[PDB]
Amino acid sequence: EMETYVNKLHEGSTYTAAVQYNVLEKDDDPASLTIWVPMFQSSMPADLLIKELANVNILVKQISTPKGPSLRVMINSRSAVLAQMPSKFTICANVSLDDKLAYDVTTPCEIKACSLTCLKSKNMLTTVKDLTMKTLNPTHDIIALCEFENIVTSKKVIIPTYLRSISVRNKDLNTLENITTTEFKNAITNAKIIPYSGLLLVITVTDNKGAFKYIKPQSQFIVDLGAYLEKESIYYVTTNWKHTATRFAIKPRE
Repeated sequence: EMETYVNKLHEGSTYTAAVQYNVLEKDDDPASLTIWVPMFQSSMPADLLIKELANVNILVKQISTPKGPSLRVMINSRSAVLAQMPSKFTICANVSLDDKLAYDVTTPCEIKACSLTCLKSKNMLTTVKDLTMKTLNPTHDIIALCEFENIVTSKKVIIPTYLRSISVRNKDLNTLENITTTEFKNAITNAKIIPYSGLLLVITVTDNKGAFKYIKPQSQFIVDLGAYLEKESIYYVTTNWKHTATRFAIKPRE
């Protein structure tokens, strides 16, 4: 038994699979950690692929690298389609680990939950890094304010995540309508936050005007929240933090 989650944010038969496992070390006093698999494309219907993703075996090994502690992940599978999926990769230990793991010892883990999110094909995904350097002398930073309610404690949590920097004409500041266009505002209001990279904000870019200038129309603009979750348990977060709204701020730089 295992919890499974399928989020279809795209209708294509072909999609980018964004997969995240919550796992428990097979031991007494077990380490708890979350693994996200490098994105890969598939054309197997999501509701079938999740069945295959649920039947893998995971091992991890904590290592030291120039960037700090890292987790080497190995995924065993008898499912033909998972030839499509990376089987060996590394992720940052600080985001992955809740807590409890020895170094350089390959460690089997029990899968508690598997989440599969279907995104657009990779050529239709835009990252924050993609937009860095598009404006050389920005005047403002655009921040998404991701609001959650912890359903156990009823407390509200806001994670402010950086989207991009932009230069705004003086004339445009008086209403901001040419920057925070109708398309932009709706896209933020309707943004989704899914279980990947800890959490991943996904904004559908419906236009390339204003705050969306230089982005490919109809792309999904994907943004990491994992850097803000290093001191949390990701499994606790994806189980207990309910995404209640997404707001934005267009902050002057200085």
